[PDB]
Amino acid sequence: QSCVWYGECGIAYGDKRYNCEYSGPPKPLPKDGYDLVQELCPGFFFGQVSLCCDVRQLQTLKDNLQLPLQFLSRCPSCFYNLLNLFCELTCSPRQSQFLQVTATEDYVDPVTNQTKTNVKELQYYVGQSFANAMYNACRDVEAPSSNDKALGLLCGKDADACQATNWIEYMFNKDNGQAPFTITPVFSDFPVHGMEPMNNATKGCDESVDEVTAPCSCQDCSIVC
Ligand SMILES: *[C@@H]1O[C@H](CO)[C@@H](O[C@@H]2O[C@H](CO)[C@@H](O)[C@H](O)[C@H]2NC(C)=O)[C@H](O)[C@H]1NC(C)=O
Ligand SMILES: *[C@@H]1O[C@H](CO)[C@@H](O)[C@H](O)[C@H]1NC(C)=O
Repeated sequence: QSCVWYGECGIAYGDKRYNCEYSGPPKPLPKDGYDLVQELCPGFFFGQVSLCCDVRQLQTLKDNLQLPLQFLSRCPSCFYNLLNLFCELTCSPRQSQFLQVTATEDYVDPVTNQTKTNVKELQYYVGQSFANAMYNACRDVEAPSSNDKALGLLCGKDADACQATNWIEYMFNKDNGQAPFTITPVFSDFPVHGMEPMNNATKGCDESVDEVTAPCSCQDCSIVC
């Protein structure tokens, strides 16, 4: 297994950071991060918890997920696939199979003056079926106390223009003021020049995420009506 990054490096803009380039194997997560990994990415919470992310990155992921939560929290299945998209990107011990760094710049440690490397941009190979299922689970979610679709607030365009691939492209575009750096998505259910797209299992809005979480309401999910 191999990583493309590990830990945070320099400022991109505002309070947002690039991650540090790293091409070695994943590393067992410190125990002080177990609460975060359980909350955000429980699928990775087993064995040595060897990941391509550190505690800082998990904390940042939690902070960065606030706005999707703002609009999608009422449909746990919809939010769950979105979390997994970000969990795989952030932490997967097999990152190198589906991420390709495309731009870097040097990072200088202000005290030690040792040089590290900011990952400025990368390409993310995302399963076509994954992306379609993620959209499918979220497409009927209403903005809370409204009759408009939640995706019209997370897609950089009205819901009638929002589609699976342009939703993911928008969320990953730093021009949105939220994403710390741009990720360029490539959608395929098939390998591409040796890259194996991320095609994790997904949950529909008519399914329970787990034993303690119900399916989404009829209001947010036309299947259950
Ligand atoms: C993406 O899918 C993989 C494959 O199903 C998940 O990795 C498994 O996670 C389960 C649950 O903890 C473990 O029992 C397995 O041992 C894992 N399998 C392998 C081959 O790694 C992974 O959890 C999913 N990612 C996320 C973010 O949930
Ligand atoms: C998702 O796809 C299913 C068919 O697999 C369909 O019944 C449903 O209309 C779609 N939308 C939602 C919100 O689940």
